[PDB]
Amino acid sequence: TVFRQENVDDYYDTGEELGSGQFAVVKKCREKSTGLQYAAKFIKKRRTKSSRRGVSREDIEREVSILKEIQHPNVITLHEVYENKTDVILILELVAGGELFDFLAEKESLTEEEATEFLKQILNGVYYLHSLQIAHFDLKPENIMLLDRNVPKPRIKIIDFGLAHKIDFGNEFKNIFGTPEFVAPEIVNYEPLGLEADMWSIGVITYILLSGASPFLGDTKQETLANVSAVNYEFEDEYFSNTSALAKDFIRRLLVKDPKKRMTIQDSLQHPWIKPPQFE
Ligand SMILES: c1cnc(N2CCN(c3cc(-c4ccncc4)cnn3)CC2)nc1
Repeated sequence: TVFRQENVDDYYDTGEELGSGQFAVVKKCREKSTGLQYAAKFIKKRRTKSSRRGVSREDIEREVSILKEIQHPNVITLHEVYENKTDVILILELVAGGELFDFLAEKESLTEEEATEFLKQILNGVYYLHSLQIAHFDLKPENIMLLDRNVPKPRIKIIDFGLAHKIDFGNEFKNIFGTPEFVAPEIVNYEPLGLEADMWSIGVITYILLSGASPFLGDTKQETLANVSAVNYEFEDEYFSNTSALAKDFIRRLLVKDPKKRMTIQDSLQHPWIKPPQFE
């Protein structure tokens, strides 16, 4: 599949840089014909078939195909796609209130009510994705953006669909590996992956929201990965002594090694607490 090959600068003016991933740069932009503002994500293409730099065309096309499918309040959406010799340029919905990662660093830790207010929205977005058989595979606070960080109950959108895959057989078996602190044991062990890996990541995010601390983090990436595979985490009294047992129960039912025994997204919404790259 091919994308619009006119120069993106003929249609948009770019501004502030917002983020800078590995093979991607994100800049705020403005469409000339409407005045509306977006985030332009420039993804570097591979320069040869055998090249390690850049993103393969297969991987770019998959990300674009997934983004085109989605429309939900808690997920980023896609406005347009351009390309040239060096980059594919995704014109995405602008989410201007920064990352959940940076919001958390300012608060130290959240109350249970603040945590559930964020978590309910994350769960709603993942329920939508999993309903479409989309596994995100890279859920972490850096990939949760706030629409406006200066309101009592900030609204969020899930971003960064660069690892997302459609799971048409209940599992997939490709080269997929996200950030060590957040990956499930089946990722660490190179086993077939499905929608359950995202539920593990949600358990990690919940632990962090409540404590300010990362449950499996070691001093090196390999140590983190070993901790994940062994389910080597515990609720430290210093952080959790006054956290409700139901919050701990929710986390416990997500941080389960066997993916078949982990809570599904539907389970998580009925849980009583809720119910109303890898190498150094
Ligand atoms: C370490 C450090 N930062 C990160 N980020 C930074 C954020 N990133 C982004 C941001 C956007 C985006 C979309 C719409 N409006 C604003 C921004 C799109 N795509 N990627 C990726 C995750 N990850 C690890």
